[PDB]
Amino acid sequence: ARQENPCGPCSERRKHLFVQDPQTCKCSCKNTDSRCKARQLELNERTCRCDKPRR
Repeated sequence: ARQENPCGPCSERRKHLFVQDPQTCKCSCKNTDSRCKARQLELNERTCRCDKPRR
């Protein structure tokens, strides 16, 4: 009535961290690389979390 556009699940368990659009039904992590880099970290697109590459 207002839209009607079913979207397929993105993640599995830790899906709350993602954001889904009603037009493309795609997902994008909430946290950004900038935030992770703020403490020498790198946002991973698998779980949307910060990780330490080396330094």
